[PDB]
Parts: sequence; structure tokens; C-alpha cells
Amino acid sequence: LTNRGYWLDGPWGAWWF
Repeated sequence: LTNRGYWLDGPWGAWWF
């Protein structure tokens, strides 16, 4: 969710590799 990923922010729910 910090715009560092593109599939699953993981702990936040969105994207943050």
C-alpha cells in the first residue's frame, strides 16, 4: 500500500514489495 509493490502490500493489503 506504500506504492512499493504491485500485488499485495502484505501487512497493509495492496502492494509494497
